[PDB]
Amino acid sequence: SGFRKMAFPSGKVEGCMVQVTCGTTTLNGLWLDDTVYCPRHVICTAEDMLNPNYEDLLIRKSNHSFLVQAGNVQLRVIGHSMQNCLLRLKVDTSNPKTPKYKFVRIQPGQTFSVLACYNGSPSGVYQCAMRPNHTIKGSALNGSCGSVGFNIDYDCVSFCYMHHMELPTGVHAGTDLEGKFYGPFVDRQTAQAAGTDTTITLNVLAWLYAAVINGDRWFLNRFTTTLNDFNLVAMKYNYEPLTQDHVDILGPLSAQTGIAVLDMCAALKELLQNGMNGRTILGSTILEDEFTPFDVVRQC
Amino acid sequence: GFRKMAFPSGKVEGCMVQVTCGTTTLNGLWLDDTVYCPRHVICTAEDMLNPNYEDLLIRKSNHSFLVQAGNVQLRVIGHSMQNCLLRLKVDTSNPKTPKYKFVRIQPGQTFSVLACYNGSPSGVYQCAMRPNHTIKGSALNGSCGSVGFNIDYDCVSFCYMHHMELPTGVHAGTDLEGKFYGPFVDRQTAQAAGTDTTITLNVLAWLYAAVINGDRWFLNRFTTTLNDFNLVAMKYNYEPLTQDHVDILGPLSAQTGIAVLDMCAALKELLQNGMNGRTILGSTILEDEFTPFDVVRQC
Repeated sequence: SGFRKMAFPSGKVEGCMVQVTCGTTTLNGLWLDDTVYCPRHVICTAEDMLNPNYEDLLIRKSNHSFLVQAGNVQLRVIGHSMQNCLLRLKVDTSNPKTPKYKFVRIQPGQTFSVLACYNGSPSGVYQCAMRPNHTIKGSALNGSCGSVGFNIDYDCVSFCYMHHMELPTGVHAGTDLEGKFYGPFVDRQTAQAAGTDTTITLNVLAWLYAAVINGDRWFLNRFTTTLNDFNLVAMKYNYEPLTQDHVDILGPLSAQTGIAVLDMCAALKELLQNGMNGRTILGSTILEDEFTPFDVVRQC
Repeated sequence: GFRKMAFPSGKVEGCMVQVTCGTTTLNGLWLDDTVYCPRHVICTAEDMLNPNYEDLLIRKSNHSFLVQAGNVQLRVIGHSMQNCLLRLKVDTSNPKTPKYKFVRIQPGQTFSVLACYNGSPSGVYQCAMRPNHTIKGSALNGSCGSVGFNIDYDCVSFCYMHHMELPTGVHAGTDLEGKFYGPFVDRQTAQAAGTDTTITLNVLAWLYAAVINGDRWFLNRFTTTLNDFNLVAMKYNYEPLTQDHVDILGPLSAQTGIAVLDMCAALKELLQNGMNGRTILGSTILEDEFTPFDVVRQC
């Protein structure tokens, strides 16, 4: 493609990955300073996940009930507390590879990088968006419990995600770095359904501007639509409503190109009605919605 | 699986430097005491029309190149030229040098690229070497000197460095030896590129990936020959499937329980009739940037 969906360089996070073992269960952990962050469902067995009373089970454990390991180096755990759906493990050694960090809660439609980690060891990095239905798309390895989502601003890593659950159909449900879930999910193996997932209009529009800056112009027209007219057609083709709050955000990209939001909205309208019809936008034959206006400006 | 993910770039990030010569500044690969970069930095905008690298380099001293790692600027104490690359010896061995190898990959194979803007690592993505020996992208999707690599345990296998942006929007590069992929040359001119076919081998691997993940609505009871398949493939711009290709998918074929040639008859139908608006692994369009090796790695 002419526009690559780029993850952040995973270096500053690679050095923060460990494995957390409790009984037979083993998953990834985030080692920052003298604390290891991991999903709380680690203390549960395959049987315990059916209906887990965590406080009831966690009390049956002690510091030594936890195998934390950074590569070959073994970490002595000297305390444990529970914060929502996270396990907070206090360790005897502080992490010398700790980057300048922050904990954030991203909005649906916002993007980040996920470092998929296989039993403490990192395996790969990809870029994604928090879908409107509060889920992350994925597979067997895409989200291995404890694998984290992050943005890197200059030298500051802002952790926003942690994989916790895999839904029925390769859909991943997780938590922020406070243990608070994203959307209406819970950490227990029962029947969980995803909501009506929609296409993030704001990001698609940004991508069309990204398109324009790279010379691609064939989709642009003379017609000019109203905001209300657009939302009608948007909802028809399963697109997220465009709010007035959204058009303010496209301002910078609009200025950059001299193409008003609504005029670009009359272009998207025709693209929804008619499609590419043999043609391409930035190498793609489909309309990408995983590029936030921030990502575009940053990468252009 | 679903996501086209790249290898973690931590080991590679610490190998990136910038190299300034004259008015140009690009990305460079710092391994041990050497630095590798596109030899064309020494050229001006005009020089690139008909460059003479021998003549241009001869009146360049060691001072002409300015190499800095993050902030700490390296002193360049020697400059040779290997093919289309610049080999600048610096006064220091990279303290962050990983176990590494140089390799030259076949067209249709995959690797991670670390895009960089003047030494600073920007982003990371996964891509495949197109059959016409190119890589698609924008301006920042691989600013020159950016490196392509794979990771096998302790070792980093470097395979690509960006050199040229072509008219069409595609990119040409070399192996970390200095030899271009395809019929491309490091001078600013028109460049006849080969037809960009669809990687049959990769589409098939990706269809096996779907089966493994419980996505099998595109299977049929129909059959085909390798010969009958390619006449449909050639028509829809898919490059011919070879016996060699059929052998590589053997392991996947066992595992999945579906024979290679049947999976071709499964593909044959999807190429002819479209997808009816359905999804294979959440995708509406067939993917071809996943090798058989990639599929097995991510399961």
